[PDB]
Amino acid sequence: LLDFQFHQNNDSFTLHFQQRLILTHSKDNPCLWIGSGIADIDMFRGNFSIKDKLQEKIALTDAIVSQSPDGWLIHFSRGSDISATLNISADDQGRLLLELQNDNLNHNRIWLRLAAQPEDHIYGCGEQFSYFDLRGKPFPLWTSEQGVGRNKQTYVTWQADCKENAGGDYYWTFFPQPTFVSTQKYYCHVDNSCYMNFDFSAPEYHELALWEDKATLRFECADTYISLLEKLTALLGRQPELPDWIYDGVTLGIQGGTEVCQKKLDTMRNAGVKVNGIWAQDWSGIRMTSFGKRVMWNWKWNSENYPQLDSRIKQWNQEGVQFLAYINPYVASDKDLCEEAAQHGYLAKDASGGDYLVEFGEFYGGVVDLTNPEAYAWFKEVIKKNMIELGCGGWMADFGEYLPTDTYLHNGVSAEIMHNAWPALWAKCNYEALEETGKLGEILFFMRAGSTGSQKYSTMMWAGDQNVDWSLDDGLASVVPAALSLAMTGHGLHHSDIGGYTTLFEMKRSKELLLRWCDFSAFTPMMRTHEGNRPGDNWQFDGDAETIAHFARMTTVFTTLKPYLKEAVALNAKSGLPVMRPLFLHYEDDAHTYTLKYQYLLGRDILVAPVHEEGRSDWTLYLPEDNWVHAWTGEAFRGGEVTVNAPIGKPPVFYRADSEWAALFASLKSILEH
Ligand SMILES: [Ca+2]
Repeated sequence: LLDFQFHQNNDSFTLHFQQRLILTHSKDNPCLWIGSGIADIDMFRGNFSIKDKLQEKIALTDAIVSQSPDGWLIHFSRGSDISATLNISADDQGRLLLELQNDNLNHNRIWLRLAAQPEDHIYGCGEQFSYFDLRGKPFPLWTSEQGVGRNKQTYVTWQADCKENAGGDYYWTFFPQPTFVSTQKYYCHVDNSCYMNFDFSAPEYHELALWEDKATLRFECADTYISLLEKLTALLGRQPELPDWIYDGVTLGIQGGTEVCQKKLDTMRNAGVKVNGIWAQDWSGIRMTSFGKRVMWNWKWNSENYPQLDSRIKQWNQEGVQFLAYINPYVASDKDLCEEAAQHGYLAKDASGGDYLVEFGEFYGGVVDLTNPEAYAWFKEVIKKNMIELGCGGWMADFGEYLPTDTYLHNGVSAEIMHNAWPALWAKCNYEALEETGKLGEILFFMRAGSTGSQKYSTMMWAGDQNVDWSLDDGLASVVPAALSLAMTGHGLHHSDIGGYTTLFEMKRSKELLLRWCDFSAFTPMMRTHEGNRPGDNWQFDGDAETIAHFARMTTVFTTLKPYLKEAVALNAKSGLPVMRPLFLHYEDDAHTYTLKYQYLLGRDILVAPVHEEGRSDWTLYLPEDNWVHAWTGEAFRGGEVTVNAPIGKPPVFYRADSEWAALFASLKSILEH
């Protein structure tokens, strides 16, 4: 059913869709307000402060129906100079389609309420780092820097705020998305890319605010969450299968040239670490600033830093070791590529008509205009010729979240609209470089920024910048909700920097933190380290023999899991069943599973609850009702809350005794105890 009942007498109605109550509207309780405002934006180098100067907000209490071909058309109004229309219909696959159009452009605000029940939980909205269940809070959806500390009640957040509004808050992300899942077992997806605010705080309704004069929303229902994700991914996209070599060990994050890479590779391999790769973000050079060292933003191998890299890649490849690089969608203004781009009008413009230059702290970057058809093809050629043809097995494809809101773009669309759409456009560029060279399934790139479409075009998500700390909102813990939220928004391939990244204000990565994070990432689809922004302040993967031996232990764990991970990843590609899974995908009747944030299922059969606090010798977690086996002792466990010993190297991990993979999981204890 698509069940729509109007009562013309008092301009009131309801809409059910497959029995779900979606809209209710009366004169005393409207579902639609329109109005106008002026965006008050201060960029803070991507740490956006974005507040409305609200001018009007008007409830449209009058409503008249008429019937169009595909379904119903409601003409909402309030007096004669204030109106909008809502078309209700079903699209080609049977999804409820809502099309809102305000009277005129000057009415650039919309507020739509959807009926809800008090008990409903809400998941998704892209990649969320403080909350997984969203119910109870509002969520602005504006891609930005993710924040350093992210909580106004922690010290580092206060310091970062003092410096460049860089502290952030609970909702800050580089991959927000106007898409969510309800426990009435539907999803809602909004097409628009304007600023939005999705407010899940009221018991009886969700309120969706859009900063635009029009809106399109789509909904679809299903009988299970698994089936709901199959259907969401059919709309948004499915990721490819990962290259077979991802499963063969850890990718070492290393800076300092060819020699330094070779040495550390040998140190780790000789101590029995399983190593599948080298990731070297300084492949293109180093820039010295007052603010510290940086990567040189010109996407061409620097043989003065990385002598004989061309030939050394071949040798590494012949020994089962890929080489991975770094690119982002800006080009340094003092260097070749930005020069070539200005000469062909490949850059975004400013108001004065010049080429837009972004200040990054003692250098500028030009903004490659991905809306310019021929700039897009040119930058794609840069990736082909300077990375793929060089023999790179992959790279970090960084940024996407800081298109400045006063750029002027070739397609003529406001930067206030293109800003949120930038990341998936950047993803597609990368994706098509691979497509056009036959390299899908063979080369792997990974991204932090995302948007609608990243579900198709980004081959892997990375959780971006965590602090080198144990905080909930920006530490090790914050990665879990990030993976689970994305899972619920149709992206099922997710990893993090082993040890975290952000080293500021006296934060330093300890040995303990590196090792705990190693334990976590051994139970995700990819292991990759990062030196951090200040390398010498942090404990590194080769810091001492015990550390090296720990990596040997845990990369053995990870490589043993290979064929199980590979099946999960095939299932992700085939039907949107994500690799890190909220517990309620398989335990739908267990109420306590809907509010978990910091544990997940890896595939169907492994439960993981990573230790996310300093100084722990045990850990408390939840097991749903099943026959569970603790991975390191073989101890049998039933459902319920449990506390287990959890020294480093023996993370809280449990497997299903009835699993067809059970013999592989029992081999972890067996292998490590001989
Ligand atoms: Ca952060």
